[PDB]
Amino acid sequence: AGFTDYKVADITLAAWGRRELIIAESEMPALMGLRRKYAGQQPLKGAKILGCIHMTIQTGVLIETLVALGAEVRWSSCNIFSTQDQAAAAIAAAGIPVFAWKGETEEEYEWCIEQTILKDGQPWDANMVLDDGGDLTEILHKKYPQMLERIHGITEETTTGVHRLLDMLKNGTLKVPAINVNDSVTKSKNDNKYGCRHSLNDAIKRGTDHLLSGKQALVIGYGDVGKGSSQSLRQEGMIVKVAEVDPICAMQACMDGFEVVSPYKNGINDGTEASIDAALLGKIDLIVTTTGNVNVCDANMLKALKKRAVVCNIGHFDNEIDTAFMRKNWAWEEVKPQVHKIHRTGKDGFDAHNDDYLILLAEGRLVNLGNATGHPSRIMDGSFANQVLAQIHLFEQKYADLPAAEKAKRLSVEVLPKKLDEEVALEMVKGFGGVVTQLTPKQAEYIGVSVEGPFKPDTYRY
Amino acid sequence: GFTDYKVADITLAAWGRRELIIAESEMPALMGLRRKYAGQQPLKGAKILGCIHMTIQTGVLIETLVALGAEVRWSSCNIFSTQDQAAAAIAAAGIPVFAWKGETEEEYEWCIEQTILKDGQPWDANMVLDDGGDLTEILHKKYPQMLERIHGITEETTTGVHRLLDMLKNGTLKVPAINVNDSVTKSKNDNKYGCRHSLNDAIKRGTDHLLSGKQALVIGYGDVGKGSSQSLRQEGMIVKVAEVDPICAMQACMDGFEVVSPYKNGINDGTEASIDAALLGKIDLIVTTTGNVNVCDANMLKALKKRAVVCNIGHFDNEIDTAFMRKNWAWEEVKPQVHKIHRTGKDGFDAHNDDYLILLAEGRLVNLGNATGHPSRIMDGSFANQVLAQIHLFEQKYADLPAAEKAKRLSVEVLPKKLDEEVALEMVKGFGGVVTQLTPKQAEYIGVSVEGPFKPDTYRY
Amino acid sequence: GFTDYKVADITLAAWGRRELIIAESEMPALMGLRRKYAGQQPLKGAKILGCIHMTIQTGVLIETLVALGAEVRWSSCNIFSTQDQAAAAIAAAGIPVFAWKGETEEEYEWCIEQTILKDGQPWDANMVLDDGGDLTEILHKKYPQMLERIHGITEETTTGVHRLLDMLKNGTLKVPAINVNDSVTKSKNDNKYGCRHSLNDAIKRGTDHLLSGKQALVIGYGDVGKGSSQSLRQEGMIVKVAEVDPICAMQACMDGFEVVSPYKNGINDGTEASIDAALLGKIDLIVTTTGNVNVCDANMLKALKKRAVVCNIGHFDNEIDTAFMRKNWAWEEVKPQVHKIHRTGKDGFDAHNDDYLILLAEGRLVNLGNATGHPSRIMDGSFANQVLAQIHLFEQKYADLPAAEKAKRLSVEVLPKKLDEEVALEMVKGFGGVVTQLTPKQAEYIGVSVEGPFKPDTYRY
Amino acid sequence: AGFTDYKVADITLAAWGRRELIIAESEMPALMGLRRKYAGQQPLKGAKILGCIHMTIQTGVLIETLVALGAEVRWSSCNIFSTQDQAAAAIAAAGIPVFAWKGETEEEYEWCIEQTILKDGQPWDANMVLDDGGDLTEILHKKYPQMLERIHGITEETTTGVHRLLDMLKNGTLKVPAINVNDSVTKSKNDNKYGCRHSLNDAIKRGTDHLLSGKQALVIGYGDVGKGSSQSLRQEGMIVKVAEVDPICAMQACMDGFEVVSPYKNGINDGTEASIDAALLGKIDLIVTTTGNVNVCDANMLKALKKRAVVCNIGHFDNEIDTAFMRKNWAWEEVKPQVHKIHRTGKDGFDAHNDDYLILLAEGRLVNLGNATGHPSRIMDGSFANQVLAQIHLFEQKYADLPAAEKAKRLSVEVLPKKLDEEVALEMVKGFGGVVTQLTPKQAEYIGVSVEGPFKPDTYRY
Ligand SMILES: NC(=O)c1ccc[n+]([C@@H]2O[C@H](COP(=O)([O-])OP(=O)(O)OC[C@H]3O[C@@H](n4cnc5c(N)ncnc54)[C@H](O)[C@@H]3O)[C@@H](O)[C@H]2O)c1
Ligand SMILES: NC(=O)c1ccc[n+]([C@@H]2O[C@H](COP(=O)([O-])OP(=O)(O)OC[C@H]3O[C@@H](n4cnc5c(N)ncnc54)[C@H](O)[C@@H]3O)[C@@H](O)[C@H]2O)c1
Ligand SMILES: NC(=O)c1ccc[n+]([C@@H]2O[C@H](COP(=O)([O-])OP(=O)(O)OC[C@H]3O[C@@H](n4cnc5c(N)ncnc54)[C@H](O)[C@@H]3O)[C@@H](O)[C@H]2O)c1
Ligand SMILES: NC(=O)c1ccc[n+]([C@@H]2O[C@H](COP(=O)([O-])OP(=O)(O)OC[C@H]3O[C@@H](n4cnc5c(N)ncnc54)[C@H](O)[C@@H]3O)[C@@H](O)[C@H]2O)c1
Ligand SMILES: Nc1ncnc2[nH]cnc12
Ligand SMILES: Nc1ncnc2[nH]cnc12
Ligand SMILES: [K+]
Ligand SMILES: [K+]
Ligand SMILES: [K+]
Ligand SMILES: [K+]
Repeated sequence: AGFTDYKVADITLAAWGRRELIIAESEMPALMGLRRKYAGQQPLKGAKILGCIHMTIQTGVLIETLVALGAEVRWSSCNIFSTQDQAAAAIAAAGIPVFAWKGETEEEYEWCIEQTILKDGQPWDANMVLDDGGDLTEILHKKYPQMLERIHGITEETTTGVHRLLDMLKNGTLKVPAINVNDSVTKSKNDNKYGCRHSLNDAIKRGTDHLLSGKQALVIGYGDVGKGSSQSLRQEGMIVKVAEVDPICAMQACMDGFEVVSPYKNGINDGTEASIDAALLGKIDLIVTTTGNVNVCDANMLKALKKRAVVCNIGHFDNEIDTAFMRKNWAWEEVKPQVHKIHRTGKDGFDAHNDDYLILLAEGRLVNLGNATGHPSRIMDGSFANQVLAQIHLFEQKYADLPAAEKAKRLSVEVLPKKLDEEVALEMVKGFGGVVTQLTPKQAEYIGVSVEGPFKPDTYRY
Repeated sequence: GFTDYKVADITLAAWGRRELIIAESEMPALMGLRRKYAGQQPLKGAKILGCIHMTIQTGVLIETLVALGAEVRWSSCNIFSTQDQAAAAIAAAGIPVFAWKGETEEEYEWCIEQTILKDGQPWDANMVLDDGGDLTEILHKKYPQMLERIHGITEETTTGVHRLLDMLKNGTLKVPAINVNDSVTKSKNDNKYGCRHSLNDAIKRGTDHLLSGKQALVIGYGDVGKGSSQSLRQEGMIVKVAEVDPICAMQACMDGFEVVSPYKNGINDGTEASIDAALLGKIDLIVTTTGNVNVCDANMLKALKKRAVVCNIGHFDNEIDTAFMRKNWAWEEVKPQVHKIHRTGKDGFDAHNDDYLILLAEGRLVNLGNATGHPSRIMDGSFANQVLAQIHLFEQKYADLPAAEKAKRLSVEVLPKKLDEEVALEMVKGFGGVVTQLTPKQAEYIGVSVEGPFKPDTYRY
Repeated sequence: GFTDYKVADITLAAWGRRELIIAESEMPALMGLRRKYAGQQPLKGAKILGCIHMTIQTGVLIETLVALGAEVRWSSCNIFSTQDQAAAAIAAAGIPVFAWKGETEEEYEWCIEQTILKDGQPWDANMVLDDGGDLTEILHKKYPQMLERIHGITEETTTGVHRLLDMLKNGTLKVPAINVNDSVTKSKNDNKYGCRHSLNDAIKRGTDHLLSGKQALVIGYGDVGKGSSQSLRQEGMIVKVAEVDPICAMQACMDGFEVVSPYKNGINDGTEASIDAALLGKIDLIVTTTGNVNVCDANMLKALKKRAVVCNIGHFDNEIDTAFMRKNWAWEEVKPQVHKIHRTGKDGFDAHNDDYLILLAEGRLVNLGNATGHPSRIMDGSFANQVLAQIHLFEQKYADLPAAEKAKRLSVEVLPKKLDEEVALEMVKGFGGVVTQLTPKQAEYIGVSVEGPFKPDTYRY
Repeated sequence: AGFTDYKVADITLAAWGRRELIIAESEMPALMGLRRKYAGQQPLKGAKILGCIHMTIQTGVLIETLVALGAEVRWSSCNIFSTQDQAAAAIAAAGIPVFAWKGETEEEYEWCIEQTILKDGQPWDANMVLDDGGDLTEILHKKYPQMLERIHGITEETTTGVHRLLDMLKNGTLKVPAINVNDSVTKSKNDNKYGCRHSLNDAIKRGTDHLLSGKQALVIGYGDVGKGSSQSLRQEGMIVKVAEVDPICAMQACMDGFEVVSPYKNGINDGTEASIDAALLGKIDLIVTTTGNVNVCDANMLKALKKRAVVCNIGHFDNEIDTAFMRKNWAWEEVKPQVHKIHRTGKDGFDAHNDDYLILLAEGRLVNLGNATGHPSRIMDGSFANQVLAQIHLFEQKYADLPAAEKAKRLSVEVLPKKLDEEVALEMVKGFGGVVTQLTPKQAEYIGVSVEGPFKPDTYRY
């Protein structure tokens, strides 16, 4: 009845979104089990959550779980291209404030986040934060510090965001405790790796429809994202080469059957065109950045790439690729939304039949979400079940209600306990129809664990 | 006139030396340490008791320790894992070694004793290198006085670490230890990729069975289980995985394996009624990888498909209830370390009976028992860590410290990540890989030194 | 003032052209034919009726035929396979095209007729290019007099070749045909690797389902079934395979798949009792690849696991008993070409019902229906064969022969291996591959010319 | 006792060979199915078969199937390194003439074949031939042409052998008809491909125990043997490159995810050191030849290969590699049997710690049989069921007893009917527990086949 506290592309997409949410719920048994387990107790009654994460169908199931458990929320996306407009519409049609659409400008992106922070032109009385990448966290600390006085905690989704939290902690500028949701095993080693395996080749196919088999790829980075991305491309038949600065991750790449190369001669990046391995890059049909670092696909690399190579980024921020250089020097031809040919023949105009161009996906933004739908529901199930458990834990601790001196001992960045990590994993396994074996009492004693777990020491790397 | 050894055949020494020279070219991290530390002689004065599979790879480790100044006395940590040409060549170099392929249990104990004792009295050892904890246990239980002079233990494998931690928790650990297993250049190299190379290797040498198109069940999905599953799936087996750890089970699913339990609903009640007989009746090959007890039990063995292969790649053979098979069924040796177990009864067998199982290596570590274990280029990473761990604890001189200082240092620790990275770097250069160097701005951006360490200690890789 | 077409939206032409320019750079064999033959205009005077999926790739084929001198009039061979931006770009270039995504059956027939008729009278066509045989059937059945002026037919796909051979068997085929399907650079490229690329693509676009760790059933293991199985296995699915051909089933076993039948003892007696209910109750995804009829039947659909995905990648939708589902179950459209089928009955459904199946493209070709079919660099091979096939038959002028000569010339043949190899070499070069040249001595050693053909006609690759 | 008509390395190995034969019988259901189906009718009663094929355990089961169906045989191996001494001992212990052992010289190889041809110093009354590679066939035509007057046919196992038969037929020199067993689908696309997949990495591990993951391989050829060999290495994690002269096979290698390269610049082999791609070969850790051609790993390639590379051949004959050049110029150091280090520092003497060497396996002979045990029983089941069917067919045809005008009509090289190819496959599939579905009558009519098969036209390539 007259609900207007939202901003989306097209509200008439709600029915479509609701049909896909109903499907996603059946693909998300950990999250839906939390919804059924905690609905009666209402553990988030009184929670007012500021949320900033890609407004996908999967985020929708997260949002409605939080609400089902008693929370009120205000939501935005954490990327200008990652929203699914039918998902945003369905959330708005349910009476939940949401400000998100695919294809936002940077100005519109900032406006959307501020519409969650401000209700009727004044600070909302928020008391919790859910974030993916740290942009909302940064705005609260820099622009709305007084609002953090009443906030009990932050649950942070992704590697880059965790890094920004830890910098604030070391510098003494973090105002509230956080849970690092990224480093649950059912998050980092599920979402970060297997998610990109599913969705990297997905986005490249939808953007270009290029055959990948038999072609040459260079993947920059071999962390969790680089591992899944490399697998995404190798399993399609690409000849994949991997770059790394971390020798242990490079050792893994070698043992996984990849050739380890550097874009720079002897791996020495002195900033000149001369240090580029021109012969290597002139053979590369596809380069993918996965690092969370800055300028790992730089201007000289872009100048040396094989004609018509595809360039994309699947790390959190677009500065992994020197796109600024390309805007300033080369002419952009839009093929379709989030697909651009970049003509290296000059800046003023281009020949429509020019052969010397590069194809950039999503303007260098997260490519799995920009050109496809990101990770699949059954994978995000694990990530968003951790999110819900982390919101419950920090809300229940009530950090904001301690005295100055009690906050001081509680101000940290923590992960969830392994027992809960395992309980999330068990529901995911059951979702596949898997059957976990149960230790006998003598077997539990033999290896020194409790029959119900946890089954590994906190040092275990899986 | 050197005679302080016992091996199968000293005339194999020339063959062993030829393979050691090749293996040196496959082990650049370990050999890089040998060249790096030869001048300093950091192990001069060290007297190391060593108990680890007497392979060609262990041979390269041994000579590196000696080149760095150590004296050693050596035995194998398994009755079937020795390569007799490796043993012969080490003995022919004047290094005390007591090991041969095919030891009895009695002979296995004698071999360890012969390193502990020299000329009838306890050797003046001051260091221990162990794989599985058998030597560590014999020292604590039968020779406690010798631990008064020992500076530490460097332990190779998951099971051995578990035994250390249990001793520490119980106040019975007498000296400090380094957990060599949990270096990333060990656990996530040796344990996983080593078994990937050597599991299917050992099954082929033992049976020459085709694997593509057949059904396997891998019990466990830790590091060894992950690598063993891959060893079989890459050959084209249809692989199912069992686990008690739901996180490891999650990894198996996402890796494309069906996760199942030998027991209905995963509940083992000790009766035949709880066995999933339909599942096991379809399994051509079962591999145990757990470090646990009786994970392929008698009821499972009674239910396996006729002619299935049974093997264990965990450290100890009690993963399989072989004792039950010895008591109730008739064993027919096909050839060394390959037996048909005839389920028709105890007293003799029909040579053309079709109701048998094939057991490899009598349930002992099958990659080392029926083949040669992990390849040189993989063991390179494990044994470089071993050398760095021996240097660190020998230089700490725990045995000489006053009691209060001992109490500060009586623990089980891992090597620093910086050293893990330097090992990995030489491994990568061995493949011809080129690591990229961060620029100052890039190192500042992610908050690391250009030289590393590149990850926090929490990182799981 | 060009109006001789009908497409969804002419304003999509500019986008269509941008994707065509990219496709040209992905199709070197095809574009190579443009350059080699353009000066000689071998298709001058050719008037080609074309019926094949109106994709971007088909657009490059069309413009190659035109660049070599032909006139054409085109329709799609499937109601869902058209890319509307490709048909718009062809129309805007002045070429008669009648095709859009989401045709009805009536509209499908109307579109084909618009190519046969120009200004209400039969077009003066003298060549036919077909994919599935629908246009060929209509000509033989409804416009026989037109075949008196046609020099031949070039047929793209296995199902259409079968229908040509039935006519040749019966003596009702009026003009000769080239079987384009059985070129190696078609069958073992398009049929296999094409579905490998585009099956998991279409399933992801339609459902966004995770595939890793779930159970799939692929009916059939010919070229399409081989590629489809790989499309799913490489994603981490556990794939089971059904076959009626023991040789193809043997290959599935060796490729690492479990071969199963939907029916007990493999006997399909048409009763529920025949269905392996435990098997069907485990299956998350079933894909039909056979070119046969009712290989995913009513009893199988009734037994499928709740929320299973059902799709067909064979040419015709009768592989799946969708008529049963239309008559008995209620259909809920998720989005275009994605329907939930509620097994609770016909009279409505509960929006939160859990007992449903997901059908893609209403049982039509799923790679073209829910995605964009094969990628350009694969269709390069297929369509370079098409072009050469068209020249081959057109230059032979069957229609100008007397009846006695036609009888000797009537046939269904494949292109000579030499042309097959020439196409293949251009495909290899597009990957940057370098083929090695035989020395004279080596050529003589194996009994071939340095220029090929390199294999006898019996070779299977 | 009394029986002395054989020559093997060590007769005391018979009991061990018998045990492995009993195991292999359970791995070979197609072959043991033929044994049980035809034992009663004794279709080979009166046949006297000269056999020349690798004296492995799998060949033992073939030999005893022929005898069980009524034949007498005299047997030798078709390679100096491929015999399993325990299989040879078991056959001799069963009273079957066999002349074979591992590690024959070239002279002993010729002697062994001659011992099958001659019994008691005069030609045996042979009337059938089973061959693998055509050596025995060539000796009969050249040195014992009168014996062919009594012989009803030849069943030839392998690609090279079939090639030699077709050239004799084209020249009018083939004296008896033959069955090309190689080109059954249950042979060529099972044995030649999947057999090398199983046995190539097997042999390299037994010989060197080298890690293969992360290393660079060059496979020369991509026919059936090259396809299986490339997969054998790739599945281990090797970075595999493929060379071919046939562009269709090259196209398959690209689509299968391999980079297609040539050892020669632009693929032009002009016999000069300048034509070698030294940068490419200086990066190769392992080269495998699979072609059935001559000198495809030549002297100039050998000179350019990375130090300590492994060199082996899995084609039928050793002249795929220029071992003669290596014998003439470099010093060979035997590591152990069938494993030699080839020191490129000179011909006379070597430094025991020299680093500039190559590792050659099996002296360039068939490496899977030389350094391991060849194909596994369950694969050879297909090959050898075809051999039994082919022997029965040609023996029952009785070519040597036909009138001249009938002889002329039947003097050819043929394959078995597709119906028998399918029947062999069915028993293989059942051996895995596979279940083949039966067409309904309607379905059979729809695709134009009989419910019983054959299911494909003879043009079908699978
Ligand atoms: N798109 C997605 O769906 C998604 C999902 C999860 C994470 N991410 C983002 O992707 C990025 C990577 O996350 P992660 O979990 O993989 O982090 P990670 O720390 O596990 O891996 C990143 C790797 O990049 C390497 N690297 C850094 N600088 C390099 C350089 N100059 N050249 C080569 N390699 C270099 C590091 O050594 C490290 O191994 C982060 O921004 C993260 O937030 C994206
Ligand atoms: N053969 C070799 O070369 C080799 C090499 C390294 C380690 N190992 C040995 O292999 C064993 C495994 O070592 P790891 O590093 O993989 O240890 P790990 O802890 O990583 O893996 C063992 C796994 O077994 C699982 N498990 C335990 N009981 C089970 C049961 N009843 N059913 C199913 N799964 C069960 C545990 O959950 C765990 O994930 C140890 O004995 C180790 O010493 C052998
Ligand atoms: N969608 C595409 O992109 C595409 C591409 C090429 C061909 N096709 C079509 O796909 C179909 C298959 O083509 P193909 O080249 O693989 O033909 P094919 O003859 O090589 O394979 C079909 C297989 O199905 C098997 N089969 C038949 N009936 C069966 C049954 N009842 N149960 C199980 N298996 C059964 C046959 O044994 C045969 O091996 C044809 O309709 C063809 O036109 C589609
Ligand atoms: N070792 C085994 O167990 C085994 C098994 C079967 C066959 N073989 C033998 O292996 C050989 C290959 O048999 P196949 O069935 O694969 O034959 P094939 O005809 O199918 O393949 C041989 C390939 O080598 C290629 N080739 C020829 N000369 C070349 C050159 N100079 N450079 C690169 N490629 C070149 C050809 O184009 C061809 O594709 C034959 O000698 C055969 O008898 C061995
Ligand atoms: N589908 C998705 N929804 C939300 N966050 C994501 N991150 C990656 N994929 C995602
Ligand atoms: N094991 C084997 N026995 C006989 N011939 C073979 N050819 C290849 N492998 C073989
Ligand atoms: K998604
Ligand atoms: K080894
Ligand atoms: K396409
Ligand atoms: K064998």
